[PDB]
Amino acid sequence: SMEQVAMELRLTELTRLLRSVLDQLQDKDPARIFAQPVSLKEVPDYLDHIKHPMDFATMRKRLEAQGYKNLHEFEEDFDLIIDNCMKYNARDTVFYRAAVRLRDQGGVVLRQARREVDSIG
Repeated sequence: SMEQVAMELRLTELTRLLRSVLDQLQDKDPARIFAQPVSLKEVPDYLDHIKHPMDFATMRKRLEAQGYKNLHEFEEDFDLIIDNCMKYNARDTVFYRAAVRLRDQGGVVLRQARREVDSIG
């Protein structure tokens, strides 16, 4: 149907905007701490601690399959990155601190993304 096509065009355009959001958030992680999944070879107990691991590469795979239906879904995954790190790692660690800085800096990007998603519909 033509309606299904219009809907697919909307999803494609959301995907475009979320790709730009993802790039901007990932620039706030210049150490690349959140770039890849935590390695279960190197942190073998990880899944005993963290039930839903997340990282920027996993988000990018989902994004490119157009697997985010709305901004809320994408924000859920970004918050997992931050929240998982702040639980597994202690306050005095470079990992925790990286997460805090990512959360604070990403807030700005996400605030305007929400306006844009609502604005363009």
